[PDB]
Amino acid sequence: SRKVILTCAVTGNAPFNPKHPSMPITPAQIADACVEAAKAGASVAHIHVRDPKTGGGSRDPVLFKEVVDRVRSSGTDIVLNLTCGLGAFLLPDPEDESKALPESDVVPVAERVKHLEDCLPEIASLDITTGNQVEGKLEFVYLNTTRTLRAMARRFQELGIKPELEVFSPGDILFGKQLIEEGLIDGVPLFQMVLGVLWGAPASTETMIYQRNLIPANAQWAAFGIGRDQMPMMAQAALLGGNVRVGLEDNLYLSRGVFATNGQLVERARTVIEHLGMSVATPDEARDIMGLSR
Amino acid sequence: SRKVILTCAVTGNAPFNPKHPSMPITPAQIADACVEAAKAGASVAHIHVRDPKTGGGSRDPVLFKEVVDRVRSSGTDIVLNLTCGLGAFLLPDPEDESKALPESDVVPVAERVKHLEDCLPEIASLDITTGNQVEGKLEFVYLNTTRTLRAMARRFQELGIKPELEVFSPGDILFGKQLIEEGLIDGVPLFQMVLGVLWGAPASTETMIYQRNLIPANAQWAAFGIGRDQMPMMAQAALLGGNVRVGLEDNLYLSRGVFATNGQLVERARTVIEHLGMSVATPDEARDIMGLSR
Amino acid sequence: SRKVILTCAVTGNAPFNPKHPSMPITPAQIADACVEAAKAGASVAHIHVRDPKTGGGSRDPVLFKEVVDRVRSSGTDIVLNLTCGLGAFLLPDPEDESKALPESDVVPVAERVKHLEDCLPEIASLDITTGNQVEGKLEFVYLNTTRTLRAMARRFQELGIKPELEVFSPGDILFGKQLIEEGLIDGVPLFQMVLGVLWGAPASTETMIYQRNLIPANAQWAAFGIGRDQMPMMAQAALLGGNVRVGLEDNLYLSRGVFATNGQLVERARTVIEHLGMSVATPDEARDIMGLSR
Amino acid sequence: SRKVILTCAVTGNAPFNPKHPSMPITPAQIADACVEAAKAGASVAHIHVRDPKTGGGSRDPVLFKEVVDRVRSSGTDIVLNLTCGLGAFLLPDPEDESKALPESDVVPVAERVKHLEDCLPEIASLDITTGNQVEGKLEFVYLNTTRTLRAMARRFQELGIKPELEVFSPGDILFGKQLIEEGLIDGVPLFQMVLGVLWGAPASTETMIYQRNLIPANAQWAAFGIGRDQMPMMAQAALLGGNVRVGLEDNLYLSRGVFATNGQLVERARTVIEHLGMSVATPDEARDIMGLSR
Ligand code: NI
Ligand code: NI
Ligand code: NI
Ligand code: NI
Repeated sequence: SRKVILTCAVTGNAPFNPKHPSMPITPAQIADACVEAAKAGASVAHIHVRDPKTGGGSRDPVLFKEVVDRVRSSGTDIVLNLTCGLGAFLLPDPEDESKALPESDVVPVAERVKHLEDCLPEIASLDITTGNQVEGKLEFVYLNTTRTLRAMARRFQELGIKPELEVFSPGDILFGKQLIEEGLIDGVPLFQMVLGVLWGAPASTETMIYQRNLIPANAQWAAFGIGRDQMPMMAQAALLGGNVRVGLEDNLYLSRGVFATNGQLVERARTVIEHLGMSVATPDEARDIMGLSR
Repeated sequence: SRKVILTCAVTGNAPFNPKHPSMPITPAQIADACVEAAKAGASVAHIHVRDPKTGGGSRDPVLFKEVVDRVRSSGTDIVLNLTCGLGAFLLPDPEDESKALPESDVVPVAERVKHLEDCLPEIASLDITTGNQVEGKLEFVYLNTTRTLRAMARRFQELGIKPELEVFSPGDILFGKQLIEEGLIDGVPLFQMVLGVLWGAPASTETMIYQRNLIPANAQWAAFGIGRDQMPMMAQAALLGGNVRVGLEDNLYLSRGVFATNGQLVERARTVIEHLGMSVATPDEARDIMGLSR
Repeated sequence: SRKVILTCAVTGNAPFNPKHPSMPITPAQIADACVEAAKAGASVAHIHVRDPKTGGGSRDPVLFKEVVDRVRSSGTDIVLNLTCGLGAFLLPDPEDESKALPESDVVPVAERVKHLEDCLPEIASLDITTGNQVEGKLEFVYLNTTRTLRAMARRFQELGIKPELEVFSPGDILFGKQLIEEGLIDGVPLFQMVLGVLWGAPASTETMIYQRNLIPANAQWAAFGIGRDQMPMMAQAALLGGNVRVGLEDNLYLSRGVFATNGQLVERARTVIEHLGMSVATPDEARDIMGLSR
Repeated sequence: SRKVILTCAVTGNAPFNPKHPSMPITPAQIADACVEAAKAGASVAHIHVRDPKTGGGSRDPVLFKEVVDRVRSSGTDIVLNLTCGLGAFLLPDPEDESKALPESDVVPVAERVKHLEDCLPEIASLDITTGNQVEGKLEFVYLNTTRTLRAMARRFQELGIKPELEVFSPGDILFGKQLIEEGLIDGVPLFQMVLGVLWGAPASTETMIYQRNLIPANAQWAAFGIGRDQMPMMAQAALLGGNVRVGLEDNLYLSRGVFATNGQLVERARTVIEHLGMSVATPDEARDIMGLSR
């Protein structure tokens, strides 16, 4: 019985759908969601913050600090994974694509890592890719130069934070391996396949097997899907020796037309994993697997 | 005996290595190389132009026109495939990555397609990707927004030119399929996998099989590799029902320490294809396969 | 939400382990187990009979008839799948392997199909293979000549019984396809991969994907595993578009050191399928999928 | 540049087609064919003998001895691989399949290995399978019990002969691995996939990749095909890190309607291997790769 690491991505930064009656928006709600996920058996909480007003995207370090302070004082333990995918948002000017439209948010390393400096989570997410992306109807470019990624990786090492290397393609996996080569990735490397995001690798078993075989043998890997692909990709990862992820960041629905809580999503995934003869890693078990000190 | 389409990529725009004693630099040399490839059995010639002085990169429409005029008046027929990968070259300013360094060459659609308007080749190459790339020691970003790609595709349709959709990932293949969906790709779609370029999909059999299975059934596909992977990837594509590509654009060497001509590379590939029980499409046969009018 | 056909293999003919306190031995117990499986949501019951005394192997048509009569009069409906793997049991004489030891049970078609004639189930299992096999510590040869298989297939057609073509290798799948070619397989063909039996194809995702791709597009397929592989292979089949099988024939344990009932195994599989966004076919739904008349 | 081991299977025991004007029939012709293959660059010769009259199947040890004596005294070196697939030929009596028809040739270990005792080749072929087989229009059963295979393996060890473990399925590969487990396979294990024989694994890239991944990492492996699949499977094996096989045993034709010599087949394969950037192992190089003493 392998112990499967389960991460709950509690809110994300995709647009708030106010028909969802319990979407975590405020830092208190987001912390509450981490605790709820923990109590349902989650190993790790993946955390974004939202504009506490509008439910819109935010990268305010003050908000991150409040979330971490709340979870840490909750009386419930869970490994914290803070998003660091922020500040890579490029909108080329159609009149001259050499130029970034003002709504772009492409910011330097020092600013990108400010929240990490303040909060010191065990893990932070790093999207090790540049590419054409889509969020809903919104088309943009994710701009993470290998130069910037190298600098980020180095900062994480310095801060004692383990990156979760988020990959959208085999090419991305190769670059992750290059980071490792270059001495920029400490201990047990962590890779996660983002599946079914446009214009990245699709959510299929074939994709998962192919990409898995490119990942270093000494690394831990995970894979996840979005919406209706969330549960299938979770089971498929478990079956292939990977770790897993669920949460409202990736899927709002328990079933067709029925909104989920984070806890419910965790409970469902846990049930599947157990029924398949495995179990879900406690936070401390996950730390041990990942070589994180207790 | 399937007829395999063989494209010879005669020069490219990678830096000129002057130890190579017959590198095609001038339009006359480049045309001569197309003819040499044709005579050796190539179906298609993939053409770049170089600064006739320096052997450096160029996208001068005047040079393209001279090459096409020369090949067309040579007395030898071959399908022409002009590069249109040009003008997507982004070098983010390290001091502010929202800004493009002056050495960047990111130009509008109308300028990108000028040479195509003048030369009217049967085929032109379109790199349907945005990503972190490497050429030698040089790291940069290829910036081809889906917006720009849609506009390009439309221009090709208008001009009666078939795009060769160059893909570096499964995600890229998905976007190609989206173009088809959107009515932006006429007739028989053409896909080609670029393998072993950093930070794209690697040159492996597994990569080729996986990506092939994402390509539409009604499409023609090719795959190629670079350097020592050129001949292996050619054979592997032939074996899997794909078309093939060789040439000095991709590999300078016939063998270890021995420089090749384009003709020699074509001859080698042709020999392999024939020995495997297949044959190399004549230009007219390739036109028929691709649904190009004669 | 695909409707997944779930077959419960209620007892089998592997040696009775009397530590299992509810193993179905008598025809009444075996019928009871079919009904229990149905009530838990099973689409189909796969039935063997046992020597009602000893719990040993049997192919007594009288026992088969009692089971079918009981299930059919139970007030609960389920599609019946009777084993017809019987009478192919060869034990070569070590002193002269051209000769069959007396303990062998290799019998003619007419005798093999007697129970089918009497019971007229909708489905019967046909092991379309000859090979070296292992049951526990017992090594033997399964002897099903293509000649015999052709004759069997023909008898099933005549009797209006759909064969479930049990396959242990890709070669076996090819022969199934040959049967179809030869007009010996009516309507929707049914294939099932037996995984992890020695010396057949192993229980891996890779095996399942590879073999699946050899199965005709118009066919229904299933895959199952033994013991600790039962639940993983069930989930993996569901994920890949196949149908599934559980039951005490294949696995005695709910968990480590804890014996299962057939109902419990069905319930577990059903829960997984539902959690993955699918559902389990009712008997009538399964009939419709398989093109069996109601 | 990997050194690829190339075996030439010079005649086999498939029915003599007398339209082939140079088919090796007599021991002198068969030896001559081994020498011809060697001179063209073959590493190994795979040898059967034929009834010197009729060109029909034979396992006469006297004939084997003459062939080996001739090759060894030829002045040309090549590794010898004698068939030991003989004596496993079962034709079940249709009137009672428990009984072997008189035309069957199922013989004991001691007789099966007589030629090996006399000739002491470096290698001998062992078909580690029982199954339904087809040769032309002839359907039969290959009967090699795991008991017999274990005894054979042991005899080879005693005689200092390396078995080439011939596999038709993944199940067969598993049993090969069991032999290794049991201490019945010395040094470097040798596996070869027989592809496209009915009713075994087909000649596809997918088959080769799948089966390759089941083979132990420390083992040498080969794969071959029949007829029109001979050259494709050779190239595909070379590309995947396997060794290769050609010869008149497997294919009579150089091209459509044109008969080949063994030398021509070797020359063609060698040319392909070299063009792909590899080379063909000399006999001594092949010995070194296989851990055979010189
Ligand atoms: Ni996130
Ligand atoms: Ni180019
Ligand atoms: Ni059964
Ligand atoms: Ni042979």
